[PDB]
Amino acid sequence: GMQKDSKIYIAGHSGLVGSAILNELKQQGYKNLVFKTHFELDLTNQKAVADFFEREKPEYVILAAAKAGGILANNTYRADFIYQNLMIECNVIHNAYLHKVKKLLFIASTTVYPKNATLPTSEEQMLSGDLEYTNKPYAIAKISGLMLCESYNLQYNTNFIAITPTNLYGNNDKFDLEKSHVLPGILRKMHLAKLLNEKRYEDLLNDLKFDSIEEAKNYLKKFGVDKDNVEIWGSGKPTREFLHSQDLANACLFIMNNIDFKDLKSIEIINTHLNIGPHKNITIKELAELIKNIVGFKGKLVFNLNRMQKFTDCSKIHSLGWKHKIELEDGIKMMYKWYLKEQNIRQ
Amino acid sequence: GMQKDSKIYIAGHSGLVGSAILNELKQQGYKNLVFKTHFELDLTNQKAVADFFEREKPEYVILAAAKAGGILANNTYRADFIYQNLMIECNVIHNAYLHKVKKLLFIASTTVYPKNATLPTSEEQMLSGDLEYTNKPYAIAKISGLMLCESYNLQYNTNFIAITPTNLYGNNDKFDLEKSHVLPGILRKMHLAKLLNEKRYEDLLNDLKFDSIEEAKNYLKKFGVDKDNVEIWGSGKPTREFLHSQDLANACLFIMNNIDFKDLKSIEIINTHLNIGPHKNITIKELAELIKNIVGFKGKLVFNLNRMQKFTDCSKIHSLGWKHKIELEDGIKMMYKWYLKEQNIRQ
Repeated sequence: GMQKDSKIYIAGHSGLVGSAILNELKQQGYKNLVFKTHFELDLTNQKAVADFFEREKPEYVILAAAKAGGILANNTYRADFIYQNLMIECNVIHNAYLHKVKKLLFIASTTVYPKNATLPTSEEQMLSGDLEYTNKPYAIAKISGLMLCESYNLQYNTNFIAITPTNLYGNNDKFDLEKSHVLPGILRKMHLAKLLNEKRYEDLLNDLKFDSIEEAKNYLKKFGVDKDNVEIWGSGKPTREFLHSQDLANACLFIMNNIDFKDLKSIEIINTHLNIGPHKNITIKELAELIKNIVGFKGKLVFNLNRMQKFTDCSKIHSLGWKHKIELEDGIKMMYKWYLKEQNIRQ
Repeated sequence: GMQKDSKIYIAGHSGLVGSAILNELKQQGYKNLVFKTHFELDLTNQKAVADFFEREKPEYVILAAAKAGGILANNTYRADFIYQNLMIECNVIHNAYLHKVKKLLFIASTTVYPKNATLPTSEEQMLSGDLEYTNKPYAIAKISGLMLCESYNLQYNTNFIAITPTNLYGNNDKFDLEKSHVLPGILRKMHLAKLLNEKRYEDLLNDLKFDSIEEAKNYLKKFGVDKDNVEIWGSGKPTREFLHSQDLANACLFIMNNIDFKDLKSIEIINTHLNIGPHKNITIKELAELIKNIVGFKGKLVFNLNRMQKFTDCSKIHSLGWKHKIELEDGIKMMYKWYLKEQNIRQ
């Protein structure tokens, strides 16, 4: 296991992942922590990474740094998304072998899996079919990162662990109704409909930063919200899944302390990465119901037939002694409570 | 097109591929050629590649350099085979964009295709299923190289062409009966059986570097050869395919001069690489017959039931105006004639 005084380099420490991880390292008593901003350490620069590892000699590495973005960025910056990730991956993973790092964790995602994979999707389904177009270059870079870890382990007996977490959520989500994910977007829509339904107009104005009630009402029509109704686009049959960032961070710690390459072999050794997730999925419609209940919205949900399936199999991490602890309803209450506190609105 | 005085950097110029290409560049009148040995330019070294491109400013790049080896090396050196190729690929492809290279060609292989792909295997079958274990890390590195080329083209309007040639053969094959491919191995076995069958013992001794006839005969039993018989292992039902290195080199030239990224697009742009091959496959048994006839062995072929399918679709390169010119029987006669000249044995 890692000692409390072990020197642990966390690369990509500022993202949602890196942050959650730094926090959990602090929670568990780890003091001897190193990390650098981009401004301070270009991880695509071979010489800079080698000079960092020379000067610092980290015992443990957690590689959460990636060039990542939304659907649009992935589809625009296709060269940057494959080249930078390939370079970050190769420089950090190679130098760690060279500098005799005791254990490395590489954080990828379920982006590595085929778009039409069968559910539930075990690690054994990697490469069994083609990838989604829009993130194809990032996804290949991540598959390469997996293969780097497994390759170094098989050739050089390193202990480089790769994980593929599912879709994440936290209290650090964005509730911008223009740019936000399905969960925080429905949560805020549902809250706004409650405010209209209960005629809590001070809260409504404050939430939206409007100063005319009538303009607030007009504006919420764009999102399918009025005082009796919240509109969800589609039938609500697509599934999603959610892993809370604190559960991801806990599983990172558990892996570093309790799961080594030897636990993940079985004579052709493949798919020695680990899915991390709740081993559970949910329909948009069910999700919308849960959020309706948590928010306490009393009006109607409408699924408008004018306009994907996901289930990551986490059996293997379960058989190695880790299960997520935050169930979806609890994670959504916690998010809503942070949200209300930041909007200065009461339940 | 490339001008005769255009500066053309050929990376990996000493391998079977690089060599064939340098030769064909000479044949077509290209004088202004640059290339470096490893000893002179470590292509995994980011700074060295950037300093090379700074000092030389090549107009055209042909990237044939790879860490490659046989079945054993691929399965031993798994980390070196993914890491070095990823690094060679990223450094050369990125620097070429940075240094405004006019056109780049990246040479991969049919290693990118699924092990159970349906025949004939078009470029559209890339990633439709899992890869062979033994070369999995090299193959992922090559898929990454494809995605690098296509990504730079889509994001930055570069003209980086990737090709996936099928299995190669030439006059530079090895006829070591211990380590050789199916084609040169059967050709030499068949020749040795002819020599025994026709009692051409001076030739037989000379071919094997033996000096006892009886020891020569004992030794050829290890390979399934006597004066009446040549043994082929298996039923002879597996298929192979063959592209002559000179045809590959010609197609490289044709691509550089006549096929640009815009010819290879059709709104989700994928699989803009090009298969290169004869658009033809052959069974081991048929191959053995052809070689028997060419050699003029008069005895029997025996397929010993004590102990794979391949067909690369080259429609797309055909529809762009290039077809291989060396049919298998001609390529095998040429190899045999070089072989006999190097062994100083007559037909």
